[PDB]
Amino acid sequence: MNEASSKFVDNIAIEKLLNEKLLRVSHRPKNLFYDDEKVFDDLCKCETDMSKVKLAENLKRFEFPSFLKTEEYIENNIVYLYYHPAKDPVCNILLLHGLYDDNMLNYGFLTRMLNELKFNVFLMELPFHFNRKPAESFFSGEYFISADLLRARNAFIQSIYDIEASRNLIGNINTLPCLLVGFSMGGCISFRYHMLRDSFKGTFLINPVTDMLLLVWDNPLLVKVKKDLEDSGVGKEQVMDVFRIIDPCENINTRFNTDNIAVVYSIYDQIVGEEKNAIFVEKIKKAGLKKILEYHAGHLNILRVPKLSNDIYEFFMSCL
Repeated sequence: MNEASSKFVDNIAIEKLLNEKLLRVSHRPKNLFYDDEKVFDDLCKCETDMSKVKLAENLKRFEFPSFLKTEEYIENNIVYLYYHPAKDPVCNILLLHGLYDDNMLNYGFLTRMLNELKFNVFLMELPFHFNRKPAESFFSGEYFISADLLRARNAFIQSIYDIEASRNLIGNINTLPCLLVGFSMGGCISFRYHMLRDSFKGTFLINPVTDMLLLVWDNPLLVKVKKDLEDSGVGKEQVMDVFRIIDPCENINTRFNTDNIAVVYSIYDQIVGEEKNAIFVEKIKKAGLKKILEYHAGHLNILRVPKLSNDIYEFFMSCL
């Protein structure tokens, strides 16, 4: 892709998101009490109850209970999972989208191309997004990252339990192997799930978010979330702390498989930027990841890039 073109896509999407959405709402931090001690000890144990699954159809959608209820936000306690089956499939992909996404159709080029390479694609809705959005929320994803930091922290945690649920579900549909694929924030989430659980053949991150500690302080989409917090007397250190347990790099010294995880980043990426990527890259090398691919794209336009499907296929087929 072209440089200036890629930069333009990213920048007008930032501006639209800020102006139509993120600058029009406001949120309070509330109770910053949390215990990190046992946060994923359940995770291996959880099992999707097949009696409580539903399948809704023109286009196919599994619905099932999220293992983590949020009683306040009733619409979010169901996970939705869009089934895009391949003809003669070799593998399942579980595909997670980015933050504040509100348009499933942006993933169709990828979904299709992967479907041609003989992948089933399951696309999971992230907590507080799409049909998981609470009716009082102004837009898809608002409640996921807002100055309600405990809610943000719990939404990230929930996503991880939802991957598990989705995985367990998928295991009952067929016995094919599974890949976890995460775009942007879905990438950061998938990274964390990978460290916690060896339930996928491998994991492929696509222009992931690189650091949840600093995300709110530096990411330009989050400029008013930071302000909300600064006016509430919440400082940098508190924010970093609340996200420590959910951040991949912060926990990167744990015991996990570093051979079956591939990462793509994009050199024109305006959302993440080149500095955060260079830091992310250095830290993931120091931990022993190898499959790292530079793309000549920005953050969003990469979803329309043909090569992406092919690298995911190479990765499925590679030495792990």
